[PDB]
Amino acid sequence: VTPIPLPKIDEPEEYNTNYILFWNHVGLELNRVTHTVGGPLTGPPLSARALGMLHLAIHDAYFSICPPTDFTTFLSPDTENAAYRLPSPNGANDARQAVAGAALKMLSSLYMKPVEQPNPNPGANISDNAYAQLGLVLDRSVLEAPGGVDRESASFMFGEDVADVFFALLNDPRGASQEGYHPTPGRYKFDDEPTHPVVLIPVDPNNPNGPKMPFRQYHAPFYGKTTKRFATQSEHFLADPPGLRSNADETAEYDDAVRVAIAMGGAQALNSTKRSPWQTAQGLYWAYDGSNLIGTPPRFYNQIVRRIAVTYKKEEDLANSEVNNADFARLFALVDVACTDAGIFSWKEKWEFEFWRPLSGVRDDGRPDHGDPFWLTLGAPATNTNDIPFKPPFPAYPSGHATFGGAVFQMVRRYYNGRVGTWKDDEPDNIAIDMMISEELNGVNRDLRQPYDPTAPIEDQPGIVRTRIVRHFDSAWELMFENAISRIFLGVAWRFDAAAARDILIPTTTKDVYAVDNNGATVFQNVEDIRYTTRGTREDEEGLFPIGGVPLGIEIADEIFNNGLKPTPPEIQP
Ligand code: VO4
Repeated sequence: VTPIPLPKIDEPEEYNTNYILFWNHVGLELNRVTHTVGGPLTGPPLSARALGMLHLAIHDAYFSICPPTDFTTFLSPDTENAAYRLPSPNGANDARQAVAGAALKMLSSLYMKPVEQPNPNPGANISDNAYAQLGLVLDRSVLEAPGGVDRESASFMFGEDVADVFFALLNDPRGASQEGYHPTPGRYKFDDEPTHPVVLIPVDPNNPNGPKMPFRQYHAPFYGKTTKRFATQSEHFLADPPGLRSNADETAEYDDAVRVAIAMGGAQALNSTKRSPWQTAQGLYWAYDGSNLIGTPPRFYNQIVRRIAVTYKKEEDLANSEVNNADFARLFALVDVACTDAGIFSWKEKWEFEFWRPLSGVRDDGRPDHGDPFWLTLGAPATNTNDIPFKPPFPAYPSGHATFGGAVFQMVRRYYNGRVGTWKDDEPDNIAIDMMISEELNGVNRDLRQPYDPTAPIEDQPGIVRTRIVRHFDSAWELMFENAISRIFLGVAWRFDAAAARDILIPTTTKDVYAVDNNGATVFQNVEDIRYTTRGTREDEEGLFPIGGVPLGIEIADEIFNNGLKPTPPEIQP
């Protein structure tokens, strides 16, 4: 089959001389390729789960052979419960081959055709071409692996065993099932996107030019409540969103939220849009909304973490350093597990409340002086395609991006505290990075004038090229903040989907109403002053709970970290 020409990644090629980074890279390649061909594990929550599984297998394969001192493996060889019993090396002492076996096994089990019956129903929707393209990636990775891959080594085979255990334990074949789900229309209720109410999909994935059929997609409505958590030691909840349940009386907040939504997230040319060109850039920068050759958010977070990892490594040698190998193996397991669980809980809460997206909220508001029945958002960028901006096929509260970011960056903060600088775990850090480029704005990717051609490199395809923007950030606190507000700029998130409006916006004399500048644009607090303290109530539970994605993510990362990356007790699994 003709291999898809993938655009070059903006990252020093030296990174991939390290085998932990290399295998992470392979996972990221599969992420973007599966989103280009429509293969398995697409979408935000499941793509995160795949990386968590990959790094958990790598983590245990490496630390079994090269025992850690300050912590232990995720699973142990002395577990009485077979499902949680980690294989023993028994002579295997080649960590490089152990990691290779684990990585190759896990990725193969995850992305290759589920010949073992699972092909029916679950996988019965992915074309053979999709599997073919994914296989190419895996195949050449074996050939590109630093130091080579010796499939005959005992160490390699051991790694495979490790992967088998994690796969059988954590894989959720029916994770993205939507069978039986249907929206419950009403005020504040999620329903089909007015801009993309239905889509025509081919009856046969293997014949994309043959007959189509109307399809209404709902992204993983049961995943969050039914799936097996990775390392969380409890269930996490958020305050009821403004307008619902115990907070149904929070009308001033909601009304002002509608106001901020129109001004900050509308289409570029609308007269009501007050968002600045720089804010528009911040919005697209963090997108990674499952586009061709780009993938989902977890991919970008890992790209950023890769830079942080190399920028703050203890030893200069990327290739031959056990200090670096252990550091990277540990960091990525923590980060990707935090990301996986953040995906589980953001999705659990998303479908729990089924809060509508700003587009529907503004349009269907119903009040002549509040809504705009013809409003349009900047929307999720339809990169490397000729389709128009959409909005993620799932509820708004909390923001998936915000939760993912909260988890990933709080983990990075907990991990590097006292090493890169010193800070209170709930206050701004100094983990700066520069030369950070998003593939949404890299001077290569673009908005095509015609349908994407997978046999030609993106550069040879007519379209409007995305401006290349090279960024520098002063801290993971900033990354966390900007990743969250980018969704407000795209018009896909309400302000409270990110965090409590009181913690991120500039207040006025009127309660629940926030400051705007001379030209109407919403004013945000300085990153250094932001503290996620404001909590709210839940109708179904006593106590105060976090508001928005960022606080939820922070909470998840702290818990996992504080427990040293320990499996979720099976007793508390769904
Ligand atoms: O994925 V989002 O909920 O941030 O649109």
